[PDB]
Amino acid sequence: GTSNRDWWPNQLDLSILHRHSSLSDPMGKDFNYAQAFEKLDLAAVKRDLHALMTTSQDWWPADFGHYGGLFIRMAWHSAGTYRTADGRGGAGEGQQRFAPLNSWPDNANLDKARRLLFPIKQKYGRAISWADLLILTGNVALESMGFKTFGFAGGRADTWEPEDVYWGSEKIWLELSGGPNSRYSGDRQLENPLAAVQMGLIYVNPEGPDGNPDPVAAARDIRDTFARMAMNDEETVALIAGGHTFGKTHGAGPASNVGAEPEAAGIEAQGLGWKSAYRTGKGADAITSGLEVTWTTTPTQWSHNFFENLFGYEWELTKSPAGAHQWVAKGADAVIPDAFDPSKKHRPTMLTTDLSLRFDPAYEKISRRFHENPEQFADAFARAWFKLTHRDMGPRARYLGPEVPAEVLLWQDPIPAVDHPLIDAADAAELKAKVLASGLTVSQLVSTAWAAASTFRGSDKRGGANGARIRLAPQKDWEANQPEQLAAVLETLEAIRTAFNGAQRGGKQVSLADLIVLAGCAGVEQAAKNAGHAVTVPFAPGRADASQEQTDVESMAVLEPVADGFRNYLKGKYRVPAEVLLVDKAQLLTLSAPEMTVLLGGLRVLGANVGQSRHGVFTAREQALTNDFFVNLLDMGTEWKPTAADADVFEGRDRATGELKWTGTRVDLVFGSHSQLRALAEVYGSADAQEKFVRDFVAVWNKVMNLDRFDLA
Amino acid sequence: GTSNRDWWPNQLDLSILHRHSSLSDPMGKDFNYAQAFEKLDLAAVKRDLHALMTTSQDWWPADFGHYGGLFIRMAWHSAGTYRTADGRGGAGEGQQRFAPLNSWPDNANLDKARRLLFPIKQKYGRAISWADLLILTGNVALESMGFKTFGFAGGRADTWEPEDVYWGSEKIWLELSGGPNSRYSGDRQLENPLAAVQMGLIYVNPEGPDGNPDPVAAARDIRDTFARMAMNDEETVALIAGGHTFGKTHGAGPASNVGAEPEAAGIEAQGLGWKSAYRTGKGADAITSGLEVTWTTTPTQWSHNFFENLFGYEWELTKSPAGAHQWVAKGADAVIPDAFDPSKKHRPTMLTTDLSLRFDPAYEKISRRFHENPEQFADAFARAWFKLTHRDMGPRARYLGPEVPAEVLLWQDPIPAVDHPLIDAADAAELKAKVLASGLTVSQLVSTAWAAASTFRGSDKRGGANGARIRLAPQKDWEANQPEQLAAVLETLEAIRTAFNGAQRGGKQVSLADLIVLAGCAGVEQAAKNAGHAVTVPFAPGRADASQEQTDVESMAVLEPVADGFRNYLKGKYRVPAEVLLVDKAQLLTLSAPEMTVLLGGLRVLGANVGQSRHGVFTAREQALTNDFFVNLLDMGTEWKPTAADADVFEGRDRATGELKWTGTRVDLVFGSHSQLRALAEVYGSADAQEKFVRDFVAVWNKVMNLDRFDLA
Ligand code: HEM
Ligand code: HEM
Ligand code: NA
Ligand code: NA
Repeated sequence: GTSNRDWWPNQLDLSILHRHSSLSDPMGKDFNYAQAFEKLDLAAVKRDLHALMTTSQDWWPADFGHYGGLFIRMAWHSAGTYRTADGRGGAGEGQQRFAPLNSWPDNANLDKARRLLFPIKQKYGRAISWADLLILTGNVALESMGFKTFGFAGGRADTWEPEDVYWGSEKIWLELSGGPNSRYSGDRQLENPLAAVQMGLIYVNPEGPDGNPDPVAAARDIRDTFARMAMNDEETVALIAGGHTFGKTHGAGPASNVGAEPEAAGIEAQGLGWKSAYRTGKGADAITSGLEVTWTTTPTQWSHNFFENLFGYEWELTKSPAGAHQWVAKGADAVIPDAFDPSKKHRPTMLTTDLSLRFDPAYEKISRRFHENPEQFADAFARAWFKLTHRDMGPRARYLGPEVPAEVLLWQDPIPAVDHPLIDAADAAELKAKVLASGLTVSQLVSTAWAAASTFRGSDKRGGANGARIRLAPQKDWEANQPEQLAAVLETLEAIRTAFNGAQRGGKQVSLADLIVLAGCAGVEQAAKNAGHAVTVPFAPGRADASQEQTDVESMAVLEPVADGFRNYLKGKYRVPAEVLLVDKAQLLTLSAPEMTVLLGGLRVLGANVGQSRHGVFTAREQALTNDFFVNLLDMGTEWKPTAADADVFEGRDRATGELKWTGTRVDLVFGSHSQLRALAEVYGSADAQEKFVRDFVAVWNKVMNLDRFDLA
Repeated sequence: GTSNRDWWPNQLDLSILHRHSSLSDPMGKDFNYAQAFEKLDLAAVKRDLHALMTTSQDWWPADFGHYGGLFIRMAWHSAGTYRTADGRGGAGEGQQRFAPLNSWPDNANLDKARRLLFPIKQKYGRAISWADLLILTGNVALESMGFKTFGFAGGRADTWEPEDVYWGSEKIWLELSGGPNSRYSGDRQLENPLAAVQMGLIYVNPEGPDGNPDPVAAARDIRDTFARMAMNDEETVALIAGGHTFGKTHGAGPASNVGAEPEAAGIEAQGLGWKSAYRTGKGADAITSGLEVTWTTTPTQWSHNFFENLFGYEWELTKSPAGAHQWVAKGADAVIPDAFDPSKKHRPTMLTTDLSLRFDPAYEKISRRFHENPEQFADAFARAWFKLTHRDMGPRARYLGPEVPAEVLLWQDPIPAVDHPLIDAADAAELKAKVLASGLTVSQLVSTAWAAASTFRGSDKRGGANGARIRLAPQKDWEANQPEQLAAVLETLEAIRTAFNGAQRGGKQVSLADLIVLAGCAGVEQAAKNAGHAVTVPFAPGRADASQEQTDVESMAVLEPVADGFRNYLKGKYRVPAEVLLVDKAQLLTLSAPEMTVLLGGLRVLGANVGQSRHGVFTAREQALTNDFFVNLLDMGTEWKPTAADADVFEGRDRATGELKWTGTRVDLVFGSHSQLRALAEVYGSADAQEKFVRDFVAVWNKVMNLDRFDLA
């Protein structure tokens, strides 16, 4: 059947904003996963997992009699999709069980790993999410094999449909770079927001870049892709060597024996895929990646044998039985055990990317340190494994259960505890009036609270107004935040704060994070008052202020808005049209299309634009909260054309006289062009809509102000 | 960006079931359009529409100074997409304002028509939907030009995204027949459920079939497409001649002058399209279809001139200025007015399809009668226009406002009014006990109520259990309904009913329609008891019994389920896979994916399959309401394979011994294969889910039993 996407493949896609409806969710609307998990007997789940590790099923026999390696790979691929550029991917939604990730070639045979866990999932039911279970199973694998983990937090609620993620534009799985849809340009520059080298890989190609078995060149791709997943050199070497202490790869025969991936398989396969025609199709005959490497002499026990082998042999380029490039130890004895036959042993083997840890000069230094000091290795791996598996979970207030590590880590963007009474409703009213009497304008108040709260992204639950990080580096100097104006507003608010807190007894005080949001609330109330409407904007205290020393400046860079349609801002010239970037930002904000539309229309007439641009400011009563944006955009008396100077700026002229009335960008005019957005604009631009517009605007403002408030969850 | 659809283009699409969520809807979840409409000053709206008719706008000047013909076309296109095969399309959701219909070639320049209406839409706001407005505007056009309409009902709630409809498989707009995705096969057989001859047409090609200007062959296409929109010969001739009493076509220059359709136009076009480079682009220079025909000597006044011209001249084949085939009256004088120049007149002209009304022998007779008896023409057209514009609105209980016609019409599937006391809860308990004491089984009770209720479709709100039409022709003889079993159940229920009604005082009685539903309820209650659960099923009385003479047998044929996955039924071999048909049916039933899943699982264990088929009956306790379907489907101890006899039937055998345990169809096994469906099955097949399964099943059972209960709305 031909679809709208077929006919108009470049039109903007609003359905990304309408996922995750209560319709698609089988749980009740009252289901609260955290409440279910907090009653789970986590110790009993772990005992069942521990038993499973050595309880081989004949339809996918356990290598060495132990599933630990397979489950550690499963948990590392679950977390491994994560990109710091947008926070999308990672383990936090259990997305490995849905398309497309369930069928990526790098996830081959993890369908078998997830199937092994269904009996446990079935026993415990809604009290443990798939998303938590995947991670927990990798921790229990590690523990079962003698490795002491750093801890574990539950709280990843399950999802029920695939996430909308840009994974690249290639139309061929595993396409080598340089094709018509190349994700590389320039001197091997990977396009943002991607974090893998080929479509359907986790990070890099285990043979080498585009299959070229050079460990030095492979190291460049390892470093780049791992940096794009928020991991530095130490963390990288710890993770790779740590993982490859366990288990083996599977390449016993030619890959042409392996059938359809799960989404393409027949119905009788009941959710599994890569059925193999080679010998038994499993166990000793398994084919997953096509490589056939076993790294250590004890694949089912933690050791420091990865580095002993890496450094204690010289390495020779060879081929697996599937034809893939891999390496074998020169002159070595057969000291590695076979996975099924106790009478067979094998020579040490390595992947090209393993040898990167010895041949790249910066990795070599760390690998050597870890080789000489395996206690340092164990500690770095444990910390990195925790970070890997929790990086998308958001603030530590979301972490559940009895194994949460107490140590506060800088990557968590930590918020200090609140240890004093909070302001009440009367205090909030007094502080709003003080803010308004200071002479700060609606535009200043709204702009500053917008800037603070709108760093949030639901993809990894980073950002938001909690922390008052807007006053710190690097946020205070981001161009979108209008540094000189921001500094003047923050100075006035800090004076208000000092005076209020100095007057209290009993230790009550207000944080600057709370006052920034409260001040934005006073601005919106004042704009409504300027329009003739008395409203109260809701406000919930309890935010705290983080220090510079608790803020990783380099990690914060990815939260910089380089495109923020809500402030009609674009930092420079992109390939993707600005309206597509607006929709992307609304998705990260967790907004629907109606929420996006109301919010943008109001912000324009409040004076939220960066630099006080007139683009889209379709009103003659700026700083009054009215539906004027919609009424004027919809006025057929105005004709619009692109300017000669700039095809992305439009002039609106009176159709009859030619007089200039307005200017706008693509982000403004999309609301009058897109057939779904225009239909929303019509509702708010109708003669009966002023009350509705104000109410809906206040509701979406308060939603944005509270996005990171998992302390009130 | 590559999407799951790109990778796996034949996968099933569940997002059709989660459309129309409260997320995409700008109105609050409590908004009730019926209540808004009932307060609308409909008389004021009509006055504004009357004024608009002759208020010409310079950007799309009114032909003959009067927009009436353009608006009649606009309303007839809004209604004209309707297909009786599935009830999809029609005017009832205002879908002409969204993709793809806003940009269909046959809808060219109706974007102008809808834009002219925005000021009225703006003024009245939420109190009149677009969908009602398009139809009311067509009514007012007719009345303004001297034609008295049969009536009008409001109540068509607006929708906020495109409907998921199969419009065909062609990838080229307007593709002629016989291509790689031909909608025709055999002797000009149109594929169900399509009701138009080419992609992006309303019904037929105005030049003739595939552009061949043969009026006799065109008549065959007219008759077939109109029948597939629920219109017979009389209604068809009345509609065509009636419409073509007004206005004109537009084909002033070559079609190569017309630019992009609205969904392809640039952002500056602000929602309009088909911008023309021919002369002024508009008015006298307009190009819409490419034809240039004006039918009558008074295009802005109702007249009997259509048939005078059709019969009073002989016709010669000619070309419009765009090169399209049309007809001109041989030897006629220049009697037709020009739309813009008072000094110009034109000869009478006709479309091929107009000439069909004279040259097809069965139409000719009707046309002549209308020519000779113009009052019969006026009456037929009035009634057909009402039917055209209301055929998708459902039961008369949904009709709102002060212009609703009192006359009850056969195509409304009318239900008699209830004029007696209804049964109360004590009566309901006594009747359930009687049903259970009669010896009717769970399987019999559930199957019969399912058969009665599940004819409903939300596309045109036809069908459902109200009316007890399951006892009448043709429902009582449908193969899916198991005619011999149905007859035995109905005979026992009618004897129960006769005995209850014969014992009452006052006028209290129970309809058979209510008793069928009630008896189904007692079945479900008994099945829960068989499983150890104490469950009360909600029941609402008030259904009435329709007569045979109130049940048009030919119109009822389209509700026949030829595929019903809920009863594992397929009437024959189709090209579309059965699991796609299941999803299609769930959409017509208004079900979400979780509802479809829970419903199907329960029906299988209750014995609702046609012919007592064992396929999907994954339980050892049939007629007990348990989650066994899910627990057994998910058991990895069973391996599944297609049979040699039949690739659509699957055997599930013990993995270790090979012993046969179950058989299933595609509909059954999709729940274990599709990655989304399997995620829902896992919830219900978990150890903690039995009570949830029961309660969710009772909820969705009750939902289906009430689909058509617009008397309680
Ligand atoms: C440069 C990064 C990496 C590359 C290129 C890579 C490559 C691979 C490949 C090709 C396999 C074989 C799949 C199969 O044929 O069964 C695999 C196995 C595995 N990897 Fe990695 N890997 C990477 C990093 C990691 C990380 C970070 C960890 C975990 C901390 C991990 C843990 C494992 C384990 C445990 C296995 C064994 C699976 C089994 O026993 O079934 N690897 N690796
Ligand atoms: C065989 C069925 C029909 C065919 C092929 C058809 C074809 C068309 C065509 C090609 C146009 C010209 C579009 C343009 O260039 O502006 C048109 C105009 C129109 N049709 Fe039809 N028609 C059909 C039935 C109907 C019916 C059922 C109605 C209404 C009851 C209707 C009412 C009109 C009106 C009022 C116009 C004039 C528009 C104007 O004045 O702007 N027609 N028809
Ligand atoms: Na994420
Ligand atoms: Na419909």
